[PDB]
Amino acid sequence: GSSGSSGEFPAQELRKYFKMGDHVKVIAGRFEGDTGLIVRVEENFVILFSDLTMHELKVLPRDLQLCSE
Repeated sequence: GSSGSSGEFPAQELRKYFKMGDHVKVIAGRFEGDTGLIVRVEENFVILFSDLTMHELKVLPRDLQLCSE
């Protein structure tokens, strides 16, 4: 295919559970006010890739919140 945003995703699974590929924001924690995408998830915390610092932020799912959901 050519350059674009919409991809062959015939499966639209909308789940609150922060999953990889989904965007999440930071409401609390040491990064309150930061947002990014989910690159890694763990039973303890969730690692999201920041778009500002271009790094990997480690925060708990209790201080994060999805954007699309």
